[PDB]
Amino acid sequence: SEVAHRFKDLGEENFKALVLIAFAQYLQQCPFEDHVKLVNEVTEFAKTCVADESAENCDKSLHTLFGDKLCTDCCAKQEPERNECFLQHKDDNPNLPRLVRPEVDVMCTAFHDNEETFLKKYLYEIARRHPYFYAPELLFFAKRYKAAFTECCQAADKAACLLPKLDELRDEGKASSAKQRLKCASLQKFGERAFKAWAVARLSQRFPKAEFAEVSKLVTDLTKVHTECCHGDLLECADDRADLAKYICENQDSISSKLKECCEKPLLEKSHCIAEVENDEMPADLPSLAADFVESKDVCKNYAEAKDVFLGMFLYEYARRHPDYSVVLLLRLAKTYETTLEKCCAAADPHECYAKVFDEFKPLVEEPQNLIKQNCELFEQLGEYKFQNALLVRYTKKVPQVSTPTLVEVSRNLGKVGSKCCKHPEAKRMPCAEDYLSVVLNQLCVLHEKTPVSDRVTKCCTESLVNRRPCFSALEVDETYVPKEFNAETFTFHADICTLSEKERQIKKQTALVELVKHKPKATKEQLKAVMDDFAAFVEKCCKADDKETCFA
Ligand SMILES: N[C@@H](Cc1cc(I)c(Oc2cc(I)c(O)c(I)c2)c(I)c1)C(=O)O
Ligand SMILES: N[C@@H](Cc1cc(I)c(Oc2cc(I)c(O)c(I)c2)c(I)c1)C(=O)O
Ligand SMILES: N[C@@H](Cc1cc(I)c(Oc2cc(I)c(O)c(I)c2)c(I)c1)C(=O)O
Ligand SMILES: N[C@@H](Cc1cc(I)c(Oc2cc(I)c(O)c(I)c2)c(I)c1)C(=O)O
Repeated sequence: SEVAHRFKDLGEENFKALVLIAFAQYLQQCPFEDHVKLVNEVTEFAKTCVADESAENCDKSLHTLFGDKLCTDCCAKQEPERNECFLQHKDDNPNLPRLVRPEVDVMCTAFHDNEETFLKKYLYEIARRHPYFYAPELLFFAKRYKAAFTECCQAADKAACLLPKLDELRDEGKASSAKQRLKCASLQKFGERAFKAWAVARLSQRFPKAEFAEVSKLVTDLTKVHTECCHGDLLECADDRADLAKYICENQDSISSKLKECCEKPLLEKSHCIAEVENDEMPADLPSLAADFVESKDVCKNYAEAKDVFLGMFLYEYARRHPDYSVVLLLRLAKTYETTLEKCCAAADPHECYAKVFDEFKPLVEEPQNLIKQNCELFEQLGEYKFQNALLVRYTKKVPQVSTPTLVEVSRNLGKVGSKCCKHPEAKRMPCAEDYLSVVLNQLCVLHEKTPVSDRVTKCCTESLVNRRPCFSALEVDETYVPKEFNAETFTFHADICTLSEKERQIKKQTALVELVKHKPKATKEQLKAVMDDFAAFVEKCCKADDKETCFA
């Protein structure tokens, strides 16, 4: 039996949580109650299989079981086509209601009146809005979410204790989702081979002292864990994630010094911990890379006898000595290395042909460096809000066909690079910036994939996982774009508009700015400020009031 094996390892609590998440991700539109029913049914059925390893239907596969239940065009089919159906029907932007939170004491009352149905509610909502959310990590946020309500609903003030914590979680939860969406995207659209180079390059940075073989073993287990979680096999994903966490801590000494504090904590915590660990200290005198990848006379021989192992060696060796290069950059270097060998090892005298492969890197290393230097200087010179606005105008012209809400969302997140990275030293800026930029653009890419409207976004998105950022950066203002005429329905007055927060106000104003740019693409930074300021003054006066709606009329 498979259901039992899992129930035993994950324990009932997690098992119920994971199954609930699994369904909420497969059916983002079904009510909360209905899902619980399906869970409990599945949960009981497994307990029998825990007692009777030979009971009825315990020989099934998690997919068939979960499949059948969810079925009480996709269902009219069978395993595995039937599963690939639900996976293929996951929505990255469901038409689901805005997730607002009632009055503090309101939530607090229900957190007590029923603590379980409260958490399942959380997991339910989060899973359904982020159909790819890393299940194991969700269990982490769930416990931290719980901790909040148990400590904050029992204090002098609550909306000063709780809320602040509910803010940080939503944010951290939004980054975790985006971060995991890129991993799923990498596996699916580009294959695991692509994901393996990625994890190899990154773990080698985190763990410079680990010998290549250890990094391989970790990349392997890691690829398995993420494949499962991205494929909807949550129960096994969690189980495998825990085994991996256990392996890491045991061999901790041959991996990284930073794992010490991580390893001493409860399962959920140390897994999250291991995932966020700082790079270990890099070893001192490491032989020059050239010696074995350029000067050696067996380069071409090793490339043929074992390309996969050799290129891996290359990535591993280059990454471990470059914690200052973004993962995507190291992959571009890896790729150039491969291209230069593929051609060189056929020509007359290979050694001469690829003797200058490092020279071809310089160009690829500086392009990222400069861009990061410029927008950090710009950042300081404008502040986050002003900074996002400049990106907003820049990107709106590159891809004017993209819908307003998306452009605002994406631009804002691209704008956060500035505050999130620039406060770091050059040495740590590029990996922070470029790897973060890659996550945001994946958002653009996945949202855009639903209802495509720009072949320029499509090309940059599907052409190469590694060049996306440079691809978007290179884009010139789209001239084939025809000015979007004035609607006005966009600015229909609404009472809320006058009692908004700073966050809210900036968002409307950025929405207004995109519409402005989509309307007059040939505008100047100067005349855009003019139209904005006047319109900002207009809304400010009309909010002064009297018969407001008459004012905005
Ligand atoms: N900035 C990147 C770099 C990074 C990627 C991976 I791949 C990784 O290996 C794990 C191991 C476990 I265990 C997890 O639960 C997860 I998620 C990732 C680690 I460490 C760091 C990121 O954090 O995505
Ligand atoms: N006034 C500067 C010009 C400049 C404007 C922007 I807006 C900017 O920000 C981005 C961020 C990303 I991410 C991109 O892909 C691109 I293209 C531009 C940067 I850096 C520089 C000068 O003349 O030096
Ligand atoms: N139609 C929306 C409400 C809405 C009204 C206005 I008037 C508006 O336009 C601006 C322009 C600037 I410039 C501002 O600083 C601000 I605040 C609002 C926007 I965007 C939205 C609804 O019904 O939901
Ligand atoms: N008389 C014009 C109509 C017109 C109305 C507005 I109100 C306006 O100003 C803004 C300000 C912002 I801020 C926007 O995002 C947008 I779209 C338009 C402009 I320019 C033109 C005609 O019919 O030709």
